[PDB]
Amino acid sequence: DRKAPVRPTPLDRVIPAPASVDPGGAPYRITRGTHIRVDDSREARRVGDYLADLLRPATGYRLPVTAHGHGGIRLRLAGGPYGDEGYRLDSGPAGVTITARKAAGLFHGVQTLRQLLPPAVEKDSAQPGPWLVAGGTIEDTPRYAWRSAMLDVSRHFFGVDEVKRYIDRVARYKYNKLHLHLSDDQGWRIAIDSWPRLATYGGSTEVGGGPGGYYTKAEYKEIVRYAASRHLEVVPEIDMPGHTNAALASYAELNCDGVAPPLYTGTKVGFSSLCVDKDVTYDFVDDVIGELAALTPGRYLHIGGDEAHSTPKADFVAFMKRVQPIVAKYGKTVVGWHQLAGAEPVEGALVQYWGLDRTGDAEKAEVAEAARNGTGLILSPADRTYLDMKYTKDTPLGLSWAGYVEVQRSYDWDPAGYLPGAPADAVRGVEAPLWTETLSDPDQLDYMAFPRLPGVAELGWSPASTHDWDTYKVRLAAQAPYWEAAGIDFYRSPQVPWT
Ligand SMILES: CC(=O)N[C@H]1NC[C@H](CO)[C@H](O)[C@@H]1O
Ligand SMILES: [Cl-]
Ligand SMILES: [Cl-]
Ligand SMILES: [Cl-]
Repeated sequence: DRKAPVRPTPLDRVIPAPASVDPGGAPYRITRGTHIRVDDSREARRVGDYLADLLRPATGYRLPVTAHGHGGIRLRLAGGPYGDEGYRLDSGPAGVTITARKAAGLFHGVQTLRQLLPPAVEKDSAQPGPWLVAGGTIEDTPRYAWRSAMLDVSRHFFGVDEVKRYIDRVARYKYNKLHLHLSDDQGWRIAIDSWPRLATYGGSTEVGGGPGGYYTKAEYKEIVRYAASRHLEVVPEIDMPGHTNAALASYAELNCDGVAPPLYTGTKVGFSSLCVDKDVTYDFVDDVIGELAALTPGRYLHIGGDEAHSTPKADFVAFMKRVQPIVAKYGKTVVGWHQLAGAEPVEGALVQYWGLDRTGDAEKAEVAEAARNGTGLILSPADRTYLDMKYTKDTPLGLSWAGYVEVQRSYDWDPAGYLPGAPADAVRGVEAPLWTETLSDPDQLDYMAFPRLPGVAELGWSPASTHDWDTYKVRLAAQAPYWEAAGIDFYRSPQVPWT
């Protein structure tokens, strides 16, 4: 009875692990006449409609969303110790009630509810159920405010619908930020009016050659809107001064020798660089950041800064000193890979650490020092949360430069005491980046993202006290029937006792 269990799954069997789980009493059972009661507000009805849409296919039930009556499933906004993202979920014969201070909290409560329901809930056709929800109370709040997932649409382009699909994959685990790597050596993916060739030429191909693609301003706005409806703040990234071949290939003038390099379709990194000693370089950067900021309602703008190996150290520092202010000029908070820690991060900046266990102490120290100086830290170790990294030497996709990363390694660590000497209060959260040098279709993205994706979400959300591999692997194993029913391919790691 893997697909439709006789009894409801345990109230605590969800990922991320909730801050507090108090099981008790009889469960709730959704029946054909169940109504979804919401507050008389746009934001409330929005979450209600979202929930109804998730349940209607598998249940076949009408599930009307109303602001009147005493519905079996109630979403209510009220005061409480749940912050901007927390919630309380009560379940019993009298119904299921999700209470929160804001819509994001109700939304997160819904993500928990879909895991309490049986795997059959993932089907597209009416199923017998039973639609049971374990009885008891869950009180849940997040540990970190920065819980993100990154998708690389530069190495291989993924259209709006494919990005929406990935957004739905991450929404399941309460991630709240979506980092989009919009430009790199193999492609420029956002239309810039002031420099039309970036998209038309720079986005004309991708890794492996052939058609590439890019988002028009309208398409980008739609991705941001969809992400927002899934409570994901979009953090766009235009990498500089390295990983800029797509731009360089589009405009000869940006190159130090005034010659446009060919479009790049390989899989190497570190060979490209904007010309730091040219004035046009800064006009270009200002134009791009300005246009991108205009399309970004979110608070952050990622300028990259990684692997600028063709940029002399002194030029890299000079470049970052000149460009960081441009982000603030357009009203945003700058974010950069941790290499920025070596180029005097501006006040309010955040750096994304992608180092490894083996990283030299001097490098770790530079980042820890930035943290001491007030720079926020986003942790995404390449040998921990890089979803493109192979599980073992036999993984058919992905890379291996950072060694192998099985499920336990990806999960078994504590963000608070990870980077030696770094103040715990400087850690803003975590991120799970999915690079696409080796991935060209949605199914391949799933195979590399799952089952490690839920684990990184837990590190960002759950209390340190709930962290434990032996018990976590059981909660992860329980996801198998849900993913199978949902058509989500995943690596069946031998470290996990799959249900
Ligand atoms: C910050 C960063 O990660 N830069 C590069 N490092 C290796 C990756 C592959 O695992 C991608 O090539 C990525 O663009
Ligand atoms: Cl999904
Ligand atoms: Cl090459
Ligand atoms: Cl390389």
